[PDB]
Amino acid sequence: MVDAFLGTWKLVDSKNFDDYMKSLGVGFATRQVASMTKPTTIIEKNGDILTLKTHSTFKNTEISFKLGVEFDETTADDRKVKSIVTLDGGKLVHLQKWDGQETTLVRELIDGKLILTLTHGTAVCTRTYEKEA
Ligand SMILES: CCCCCC/C=C\CCCCCCCC(=O)O
Repeated sequence: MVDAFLGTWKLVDSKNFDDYMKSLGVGFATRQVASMTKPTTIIEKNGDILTLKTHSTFKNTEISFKLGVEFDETTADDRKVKSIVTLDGGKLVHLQKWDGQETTLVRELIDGKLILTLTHGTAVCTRTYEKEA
């Protein structure tokens, strides 16, 4: 199920993150710092509650959720959203809704790497994470 996603992951590639942030209305100064930040993402489970931590030198976030149960979230860029995370096709799909807008954060495993695809508007960003021991 979710088990192969669990652990500590480090950013090792990023494509079109500025486009994604700009689509969300993130200001230039934040985008600038974010473009040079390499987060660590930690995914943990306790029974069927998942906790997803994102740690960096700039912004930190943490969310806890049950798969398939909506939760309130305040994102790194300070959007207050209604969220749900589900497994779909073996991918961990995180959908955020606010003001009639939506964005998806889709995680999948390819060759042992965690590929995060972020879509908002027409912007599609692909971030690659590798596992840490
Ligand atoms: C997490 C470090 C940079 C974040 C700075 C805030 C700017 C934009 C937030 C966009 C939504 C969250 C993106 C997460 C990207 C990721 O987990 O690699």
